[PDB]
Amino acid sequence: RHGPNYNQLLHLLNDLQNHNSAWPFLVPVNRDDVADYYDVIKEPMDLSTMESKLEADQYLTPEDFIRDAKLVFDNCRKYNNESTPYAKSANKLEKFMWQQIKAIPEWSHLEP
Repeated sequence: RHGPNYNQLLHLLNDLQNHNSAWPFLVPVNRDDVADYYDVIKEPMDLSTMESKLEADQYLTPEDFIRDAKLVFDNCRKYNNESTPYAKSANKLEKFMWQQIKAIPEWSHLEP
């Protein structure tokens, strides 16, 4: 049923969700708690939404998956100031994501 990249993409998403820096990114921001978030961030993304999209076969290539992961990290660095804790968390999680990708032989063509 799923395409050839599904197992490694689920492995990567599992790695992301289990990383110690991932907590701020596990679920969508709640507008009831952060009133201006969806005025600032036009294309929101989070790891639970990525999980649902992966299940629905929206990621055919690692490139499709990485584009959504980049939204997670870039949105966080747009909303939060440089050098603040959440910007640092986004930097740490993105760096970890790329360490994991570089370890997958079939994904050697990919680069940040």
